[PDB]
Amino acid sequence: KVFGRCELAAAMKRHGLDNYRGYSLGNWVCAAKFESNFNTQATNRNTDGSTDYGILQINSRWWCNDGRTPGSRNLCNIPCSALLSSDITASVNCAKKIVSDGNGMNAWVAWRNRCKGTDVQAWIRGCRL
Ligand SMILES: [Cl-]
Ligand code: NA
Repeated sequence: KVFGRCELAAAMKRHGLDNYRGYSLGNWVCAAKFESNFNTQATNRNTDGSTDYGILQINSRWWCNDGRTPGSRNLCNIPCSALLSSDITASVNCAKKIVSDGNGMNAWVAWRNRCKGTDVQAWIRGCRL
């Protein structure tokens, strides 16, 4: 599923991301835009053979099991396939674990490079939250 901007904002708010670990909703929407262009079925293979999955491009190196990342971990206790659903629930629950791991939203390189320190409120402008 390819979400619209305000539609993912509404879904992320409905699923408890607004201000999670102190990150306003606009941070999460910005991160999803630049990780996946709001596409829940986004996948990208990393150089090391791990893969990033879903709207927040969660990595099989640490977070989910895909059976093809020798010696990775599965810290969200989910098949990576759970992170490609049209329902953003598994991606949100795993994103809540990641953002708690010590580095906050810096875990998402596109967030650090494209969203961090910007006017992230712009991402929820004109949306009924
Ligand atoms: Cl933080
Ligand atoms: Na893994």
